[PDB]
Amino acid sequence: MARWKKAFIAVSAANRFKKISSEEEKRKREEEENIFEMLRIDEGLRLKIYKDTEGYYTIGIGHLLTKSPSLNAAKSELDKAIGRNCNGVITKDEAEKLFNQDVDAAVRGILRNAKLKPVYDSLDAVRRCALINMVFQMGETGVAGFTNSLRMLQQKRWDEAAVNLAKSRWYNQTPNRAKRVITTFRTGTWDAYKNLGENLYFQQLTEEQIAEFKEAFSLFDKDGDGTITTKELGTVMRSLGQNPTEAELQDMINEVDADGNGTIDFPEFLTMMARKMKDTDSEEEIREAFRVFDKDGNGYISAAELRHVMTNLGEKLTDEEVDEMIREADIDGDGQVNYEEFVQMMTA
Ligand SMILES: [Ca+2]
Ligand SMILES: [Ca+2]
Ligand SMILES: [Ca+2]
Ligand SMILES: [Ca+2]
Ligand SMILES: [Ca+2]
Ligand SMILES: [Cl-]
Ligand SMILES: [Cl-]
Repeated sequence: MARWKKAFIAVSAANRFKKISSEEEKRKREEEENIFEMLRIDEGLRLKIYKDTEGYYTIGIGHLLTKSPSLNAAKSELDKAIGRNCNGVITKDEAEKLFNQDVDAAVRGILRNAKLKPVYDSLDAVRRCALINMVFQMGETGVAGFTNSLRMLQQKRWDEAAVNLAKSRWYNQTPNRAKRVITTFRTGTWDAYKNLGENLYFQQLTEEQIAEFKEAFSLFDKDGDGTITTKELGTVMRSLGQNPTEAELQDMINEVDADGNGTIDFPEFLTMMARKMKDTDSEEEIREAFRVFDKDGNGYISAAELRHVMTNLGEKLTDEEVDEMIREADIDGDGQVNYEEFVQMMTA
């Protein structure tokens, strides 16, 4: 009995980890798309290896491959970054992944730089893109030299920062881009990029129930240290056919990690399982879980489909114990578990 419910809870918990962060991930995807369109306007998106202004081999949205004057060296760095034999050509989606990686690295570099981190932190989401844009162009050290303008940006003196930014060699050497970047700092809007791009862009519980939740928790907490880490959550999500990024996994953890200590303990897991979910019925969660068990969607959980879920979850069971679980849930005797039989098993 416990075996069905422990698996059901774990499967439902996986679904809740995802659902609870889904609005934050929509926001982050939209922000990433915005800065992608921004830098694509300013640096282009090239699918073939090319030479930048300094003569270095680059690809995608200004992704520097090597400073060696060797095309072979460039192709080898490209193949390593992408994970396939590209012969100097990539796809749009590959360039987007490269770009997302360069954005994350730019942010990491910004936050390691004592001159840049306070300004960046103080900026709103659109203005942070302007600062990242400058880092793409000239590097952290170059941007950190803008000492007076950075202070004005930190202090929200938008019009004066804009005046001062325009008095730089940066602006003289590349004024069309600097104008757009400066407008972005000054207004906190995408006005300098919208019209380019034809305006398509930039828009209380029983002892037995507790025991079952603990059992489900242990399928995540595989080392038994009493906590679920980002890495333990990723291991479960992947065995169930998801492929979240590290950042998504970190957001799922953070949203449930009420005491802020970086991992999810059993009390935070219970709280998560008690939460009111947005637009989802209770039948919605049983239906959702049933579809995980019924891999081929024919409306019947077979012994081999159950076998897989149990293996994917790490609920270690013999083939005979899995057959026993089907028989226990089987009411009509066809040797499979249909939806109503599933409902019955979970509601008891
Ligand atoms: Ca300055
Ligand atoms: Ca653990
Ligand atoms: Ca915690
Ligand atoms: Ca099936
Ligand atoms: Ca049946
Ligand atoms: Cl701001
Ligand atoms: Cl001043």
